[PDB]
Amino acid sequence: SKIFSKCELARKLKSMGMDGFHGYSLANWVCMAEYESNFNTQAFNGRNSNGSSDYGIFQLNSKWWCKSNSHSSANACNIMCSKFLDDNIDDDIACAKRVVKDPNGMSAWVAWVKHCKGKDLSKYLASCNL
Ligand SMILES: [Ca+2]
Repeated sequence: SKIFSKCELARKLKSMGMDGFHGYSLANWVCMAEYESNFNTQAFNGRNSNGSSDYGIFQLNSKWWCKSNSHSSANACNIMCSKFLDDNIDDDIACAKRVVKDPNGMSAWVAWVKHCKGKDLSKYLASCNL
């Protein structure tokens, strides 16, 4: 039952070199996690806009990013989706890095687009000790 708090997730992704990863700040990555999953490592959504399922803290779809069975999968991260439901987000970060490499950047995550892209996040982590 791993559920993160903003500042905890931040210190975490800040130690995985995410701050500025692909030109994206640390606040953006977190902001993304807050609205995609509410910082829940076990968050699940089985009726995505597509039709598959979104897994974990970053809600990685199973049609493009991880492998399952319900349907085929490019499984571009070469890892089973269930891994994204366990409490060590070490392997979810590695796959979220692959995602931002695609043409649409962090817009791959609709929630980040809805409540993060157009917002002023200069103080989003101000209360955090990093
Ligand atoms: Ca994991």
